[PDB]
Amino acid sequence: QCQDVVQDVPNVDVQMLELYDRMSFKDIDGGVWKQGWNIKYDPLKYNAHHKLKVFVVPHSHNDPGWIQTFEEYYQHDTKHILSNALRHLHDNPEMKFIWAEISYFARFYHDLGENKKLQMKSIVKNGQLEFVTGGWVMPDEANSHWRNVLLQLTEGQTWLKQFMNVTPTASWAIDPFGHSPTMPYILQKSGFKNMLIQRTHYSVKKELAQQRQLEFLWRQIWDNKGDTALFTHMMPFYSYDIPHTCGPDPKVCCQFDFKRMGSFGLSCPWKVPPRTISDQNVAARSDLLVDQWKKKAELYRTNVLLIPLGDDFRFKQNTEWDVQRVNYERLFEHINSQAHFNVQAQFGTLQEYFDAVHQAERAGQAEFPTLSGDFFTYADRSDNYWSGYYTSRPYHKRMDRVLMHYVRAAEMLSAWHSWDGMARIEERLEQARRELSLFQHHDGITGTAKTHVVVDYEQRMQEALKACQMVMQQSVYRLLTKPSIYSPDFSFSYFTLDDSRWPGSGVEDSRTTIILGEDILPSKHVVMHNTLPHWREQLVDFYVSSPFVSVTDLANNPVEAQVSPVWSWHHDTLTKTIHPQGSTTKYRIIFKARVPPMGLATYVLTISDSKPEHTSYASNLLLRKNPTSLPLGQYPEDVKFGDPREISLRVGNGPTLAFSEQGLLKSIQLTQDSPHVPVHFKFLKYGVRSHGDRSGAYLFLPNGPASPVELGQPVVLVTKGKLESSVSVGLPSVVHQTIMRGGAPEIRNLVDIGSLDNTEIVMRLETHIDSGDIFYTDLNGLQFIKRRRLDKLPLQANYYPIPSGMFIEDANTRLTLLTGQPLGGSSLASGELEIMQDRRLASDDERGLGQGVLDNKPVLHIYRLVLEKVNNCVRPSKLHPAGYLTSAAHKASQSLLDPLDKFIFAENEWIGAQGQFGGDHPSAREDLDVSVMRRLTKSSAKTQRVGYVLHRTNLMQCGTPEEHTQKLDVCHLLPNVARCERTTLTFLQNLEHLDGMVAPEVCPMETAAYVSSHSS
Ligand SMILES: CC(C)(C)c1ccc(C(=O)C[C@H]2CC[C@@H](O)[C@@H]3[C@H](O)[C@H](O)CN23)cc1
Ligand SMILES: *[C@@H]1O[C@H](CO)[C@@H](O)[C@H](O)[C@H]1NC(C)=O
Ligand SMILES: [Zn+2]
Repeated sequence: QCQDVVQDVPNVDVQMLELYDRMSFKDIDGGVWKQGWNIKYDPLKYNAHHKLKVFVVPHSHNDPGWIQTFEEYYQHDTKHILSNALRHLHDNPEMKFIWAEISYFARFYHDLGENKKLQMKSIVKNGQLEFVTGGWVMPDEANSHWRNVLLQLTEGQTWLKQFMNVTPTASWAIDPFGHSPTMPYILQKSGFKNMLIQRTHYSVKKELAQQRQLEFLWRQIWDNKGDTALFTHMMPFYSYDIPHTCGPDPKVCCQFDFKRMGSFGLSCPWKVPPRTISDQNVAARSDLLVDQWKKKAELYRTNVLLIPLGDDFRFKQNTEWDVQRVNYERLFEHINSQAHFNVQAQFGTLQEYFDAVHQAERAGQAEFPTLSGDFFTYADRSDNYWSGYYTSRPYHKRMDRVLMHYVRAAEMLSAWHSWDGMARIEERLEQARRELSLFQHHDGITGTAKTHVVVDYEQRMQEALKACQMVMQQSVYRLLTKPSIYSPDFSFSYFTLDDSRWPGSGVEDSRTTIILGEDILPSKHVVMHNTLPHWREQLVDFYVSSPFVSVTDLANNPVEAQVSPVWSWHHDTLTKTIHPQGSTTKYRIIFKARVPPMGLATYVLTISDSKPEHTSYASNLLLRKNPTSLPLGQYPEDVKFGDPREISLRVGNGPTLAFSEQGLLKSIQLTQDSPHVPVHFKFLKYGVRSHGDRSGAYLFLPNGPASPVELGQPVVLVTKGKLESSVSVGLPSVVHQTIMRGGAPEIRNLVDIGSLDNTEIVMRLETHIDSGDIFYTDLNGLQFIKRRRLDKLPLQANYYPIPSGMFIEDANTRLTLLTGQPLGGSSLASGELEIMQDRRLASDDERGLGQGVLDNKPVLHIYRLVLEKVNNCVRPSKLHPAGYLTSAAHKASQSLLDPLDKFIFAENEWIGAQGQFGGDHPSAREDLDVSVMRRLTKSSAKTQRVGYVLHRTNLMQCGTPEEHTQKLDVCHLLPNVARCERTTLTFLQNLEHLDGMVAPEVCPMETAAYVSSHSS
C-alpha cells in the first residue's frame, strides 16, 4: 500500500546532496557567458526535417510590494501594465503575454467596467493572456510554511476559477532566492504538470547545463517510485531579464530589448544599443539572434526553445508594447521565411512551450533525467550567498507563524456552522487569508522590502489578526451556548483572545488582566481551543488581579494551579544593568488544560480571601551582586537573593537541567539514573567586512567566525514551581529564558539588538554529539533534509533556512531545536547547532533594495529543545537524503506552531455556558493533522460543502508501543453527509467519488484533500 519513506533509498539521476559533494564550485571567467563556457553548436543539427521551434514569451515581473507598497505599485505601474495588455492583446491577435500575481490581477479586474471584463475574459479564453501558477503571489520558498504556500496558491486559483474559468497547470517562479522541493510537492497535488525555476547557484546551472540536465523530473527526496515527480525547467543564465534570456551573450541579447534605445531612460551596460529592425539590417540582426538561440538550445534536449521576453514591471506604456512587438514581428517574418535558419519562431505562452516539449518527448526525441533535492543556498555570483534573508526582519517572520495559526483556527472554528451574511464571517476570513497570502511574497516574509513597505505588510497582518480574533470569538460563543439562549450581536466581543507569546512579554503590553474582587466580580470563565485532531493537554496561563485564585472545570472539579509573579525586564539606564521588576497587582495563574480533538474546554477562575487548597505559589530567587528588594504585593512567598551560582532544576519526572552562573544551560540529564549530557547555550556575534562586499538584507558576508558576546555579570532570575519553573537572564541584546514544564524545555529569547550596527546575533548550542559534518534542517515545515557542511564553501554557504527545526545526531544521541519562526542556521562544527536571532546592517548589498536593515524592533523568539537517545530508532540508511523527527520532537514543534487558543469571557455572566465542544470527535493517530478545515459554501447553498486538507508526517519507530487510536474520517465530522470526494489540494477539482462517503487516511509524508457535501 503506502511507500516506505525510510528504508528505500530512491535511485535518481541527480541527487543534489551527492552533486554538492562532488562539485568543485570554481568561479572562473567563462567568457561572454561569465559563469559558463563558450557554447558551440553544429550548424547541421537543424534542417528542413528537424527545425528549431522558438517560443518568445512576453512577461512582466510585478512585485506585490518591494521598493513601493502593493497599492503604490498598483497605482503607478501595474494598473497601466494590465490596461495596456488588455488593449494591445485585443488589437494584435498573435501577441501573447503571461501573468503570475493574482493579487494584482484581482484588484485590476474588479475595477474594470463590464465591457472591459468581457474583453479580458475573451483574451484569456482564446489563449493570448495566460496565467502562470495563479497564486496570490510568487512566494518565497525558504522561509514560507507549506501551509501558507498552499493558502496563497488556493487564494489565487479560487479567484481564477470563479472569474476567469481557468486553472493553471504550469508554474513560473523566476525571482525567489533559491528553490524548494515543497513547491513541486504542492503543485503536483494541485493538478500541475510543469514548473519553471530560475534562481539556482551559478555553479549548479553550469554543471546541469554541461549534462543537459536543466529539465528534469523533480521528485521528493524520499520518493522511491516517483509518483511525486513534476517536470521542471531550470533557466540557465544569471537573470530572467532580456539580456540573460536570448542566449549566452548579454552584449548581444541586450540589443534585442527594444525598450533600451534611449527615450525610455534605459540603456545597455555592454555599450551596444538596440537598433530598430529594418529591411536593410534584418538579415544581419537575424543571424546574430538565431546564433544566440541555437547556443541556448545546446543546453537542452528537445528542438523546442523557451525565450522569455520581459523584466520588472515591463509592458507599461503603449509605446513599449509597440516597440517590442513590431521589431520581433519583423525578425519572425524574416527568420521563418529563410529556410537556411531552419527555425520557426513565434510569440507563445508558457503552456505552449511545455506542450511542445512533451510532444517532442513522446515522439522519442528526448528522455529526461530524474532529480531530488533542493536549491539552497543560492549564490548569484562569487561568494555572494543569499543566506541573510533567512533572518532579516525577524519580527515579521515570527508574525507570519502567529497569523498562520490564527487563520487556521478561525477557519476551523467557524466551519462548524453556516453563518448569516450579516455576521461578516466570510468577509473577515477572506481579508485574513489575503493579507497572510500577500506576505508570502518573496519581498514580504523574506525581510527584503523597504522600511515603509514592511510597515504596510505589518499593518495588513495586524488587521488580519483582528479579523481572525473576531471570527474565533463569535464561533466560540455559538459553539458553547445553549442553542435556545444564543443571541448574537455580530459586532460584539464575547471573548478576548489571550496570547502569551505574541507579541510577547517585553514586546507589547497587550494582554488583559482578569480582574476579580469581592466588591466587583468573583469569577471568570475562560475557554481553550485545540485545533489539532487529538486530545491535548497543555499548560495555559492568564494574568489575574489577585494571587488567591483557583481553577475548576465546568463540572466544578478542582484543577491544580500554580501562581507566579509577573516579571518584566528593564534596561536600567541609571544603574546600567538589565534586571527584572515584579508587579505588585498582577499575577500569572497557570494550570493544565485538557481539550478535545478540534474542540473546546471551559474553565472557571474564582477569587478567594486567602490561599486556595489547589493552588501553589512559585519561589523566586534573584541572583546578582548588589541586589535590592523586590516586593510582590499579596504574593505569599518573599523573593530570595544570592550571589550568582550554578543551579539545577527538575519539574515533574522530566529532565534535570543544569545552568551556569550566567543563567545558560550547561547540561541535560534525561532520567534519575542517566548521565548529565553536556549541552551548552552560547550567544555570539558576527560582524561585517571592512573591505569588499557588505552584508545587507539578502547577503550574509561575515568578517570571519563569530565572536562571543561579552556577558559581564548578568542578573539571573530563577522561578521554581510545581507545574512550571524557569531560569531567565538579562544578556546584552537578549533576555534569554529556559522554561520547564516536565518535558523538553521551551526557550524564549526577547531579542533587542538596539543600536548595534553591523552586528548579527547568533544563538549556538555546543554538545559532544559526534555529528561530524552532517546536520538536518527542514523545508517549509514539511520535511527534513540532510545537509553536509562543506569546508570548500565559505561560512555563509553553509547557512540554510530553519523554517521550523534542525537537528544533529550520532549513533546514540540526537539534539533537535524546534522553532516558532523561520531563521537562518547551521552546524559549523561537529556537535554544534546555531541559529541567527537578528541582524542590523548599515549598508545596502547591491540587490536593488537601496537601504540597509536599521529598522529592528524587539521580537520574542520561541523554541523547544529536545535531547533524545536514538540508538533504538529505525533510521534511514547512510545514503538516504532525508531525516525524520521522533514523536516528542514533532509534538514539540506542534506546541510552538499550533498551541491551544485561550479566550476570556468579556461580560460578567455567561448565560447558557457549556463545558465542552468536540468530546465526540475522533482522536487521530499522532502523525496525522487536519491542516485545513474550511467551509466552502455560503449559507444560501442548498448543499453545504466543507473542505479538509489532511497531512500525515513520518515519525521514527523507536520502540514505543503504539496504543490504539481512532480512525479519522473527515467526511463524517459534520452530520448529514451526502457525498465525499477527494480533490486537488486547492479544492478546485474532484478526483475521486468516495465509497461509503468515507475519506481514507493518508500515507506517511502524503497530503490529501477531501470535500464533504451535506444535505442539511
Ligand atoms: C542594479 C543592481 C543594484 C546591481 C541590482 C542587482 C540585482 C538585483 C536583483 O537581483 C533584484 C531581484 C532579486 C531581489 C528581489 O528583492 C528583487 C525584487 O523582487 C524584484 O522583483 C527584482 N528582484 C537588483 C538590482
Ligand atoms: C469554462 O471552461 C470549460 C472548459 O473549456 C468550458 O467547457 C465552459 O463552458 C467554460 N465556461 C464558460 C462560462 O465559458
Ligand atoms: Zn521579484
